[PDB]
Amino acid sequence: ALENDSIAYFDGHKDSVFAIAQHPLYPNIVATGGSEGDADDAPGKGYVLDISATSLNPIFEIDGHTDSINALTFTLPRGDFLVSGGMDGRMRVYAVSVPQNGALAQFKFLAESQETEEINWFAPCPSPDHPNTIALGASDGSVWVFTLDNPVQIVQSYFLHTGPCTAGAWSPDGLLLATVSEDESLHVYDVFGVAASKSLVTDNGQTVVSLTNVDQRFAVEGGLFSVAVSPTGAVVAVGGAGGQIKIVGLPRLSQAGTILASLQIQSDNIESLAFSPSAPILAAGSTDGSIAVFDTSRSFALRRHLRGAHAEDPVVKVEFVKSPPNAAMAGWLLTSCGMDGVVRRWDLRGGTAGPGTLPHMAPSGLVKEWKGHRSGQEGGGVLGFVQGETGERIVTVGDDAVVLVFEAG
Repeated sequence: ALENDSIAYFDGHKDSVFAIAQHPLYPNIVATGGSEGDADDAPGKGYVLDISATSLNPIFEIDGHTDSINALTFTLPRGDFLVSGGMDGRMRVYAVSVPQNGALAQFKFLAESQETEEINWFAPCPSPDHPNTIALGASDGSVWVFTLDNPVQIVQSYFLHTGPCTAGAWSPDGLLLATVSEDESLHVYDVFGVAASKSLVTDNGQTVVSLTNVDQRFAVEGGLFSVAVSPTGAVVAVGGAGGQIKIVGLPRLSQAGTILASLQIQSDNIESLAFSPSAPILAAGSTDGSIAVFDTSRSFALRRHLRGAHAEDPVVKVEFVKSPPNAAMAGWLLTSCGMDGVVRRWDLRGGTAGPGTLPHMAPSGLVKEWKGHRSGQEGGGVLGFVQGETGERIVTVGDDAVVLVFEAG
């Protein structure tokens, strides 16, 4: 008799659902992908759902993965493609057509490739200058940038990390790509060569910032697991073992590699980092169950330490609502999910603020929670979510092989 706040669900996955992606123009279109079983020959499987529809029927199926789907993304700016990335290293590219008569979206397979042996993440490039460009990071530490137009061309392939590449994030202008590794390194790639023409690259010609375990003010023993770039592109934050966060300077493209701040409020891996798009704050989710919030214009002074945000289960993902219905809350509303099987939303306006960081206004500031997934101890936990522009509909993917739809309103 678990509480269940879902307004819809999808139970077509046979095992853990690792990945979710939302169409950038049509938030009702969502793709989910994961594992079909734990037997070592179990294949991967993906679905596309239309959430405008209690038990959802998919409008498309992603087949061809011989191992778990680890990553999914629609391309920016308009979702012309859908890409899936597997534990098998397979990258499958689909053309996406969304008829203007309101009929079902169509998906056509274009090509499969296998540049790496295992894909850890995708990130679409936000540059308006380079549409339909995507980056991925792999288990061999390599980072690949592709452009889709054989629709696939290679923009770059990087081999600087020596251990698994755990996360990547683009700068807002989409000219820089920051990636981190278990081997404790951070590299920020000059993907389209702009920084090099301005004489802003390191001696390896490829990055604007390269920091490794030999850099003593930087090295995070145990590795890095998360990365985020500030809305101005001025700094990158990296999160790692033992609750450590490092703030590093980026060059202005329109100084670099300096450690501007080191943070260690939390006690275990920083798995998720997010800069607020419009408030001077940085949120960090930890494996220890807490979320911490820092004031970016006050040397990252601590604003609030939300202990037990997800009890003592890992905080898996934090993400700011881009355009909440209450415009006064823009930049201050945070959504999080955890291995406790719960999704939560937080009002971050409170805490210890200071000059320039006041709003024009179990832990505090909880606005709402959504239950339905099993908890981690019962084979559940929320592995990811999307929430569109307004945060009014939340779609989750769970370790318990379920996809749930929640509503905020």
